Amino acid sequence: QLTEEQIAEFKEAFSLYDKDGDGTITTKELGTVMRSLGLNPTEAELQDMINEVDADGNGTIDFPEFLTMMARIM
Ligand SMILES: [Ca+2]
Ligand SMILES: [Ca+2]
Repeated sequence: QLTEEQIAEFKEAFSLYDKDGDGTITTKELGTVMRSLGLNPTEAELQDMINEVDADGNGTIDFPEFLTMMARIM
């Protein structure tokens, strides 16, 4: 049962990571969110996190890939 409200909240969450609005999440953008949680990862640690959900091999996180991260934390 997929609603427009569901889609809107997912969009809101993606947008919190994708600050510059170009549709992909970079290590810089991931780092800003993790440091706000209280963590302090290195650049390489941030790339190992992307590598985990990077289903198309392009090095950064896109919308469907972000959706699988959300599915795992729920
Ligand atoms: Ca971006
Ligand atoms: Ca990707």
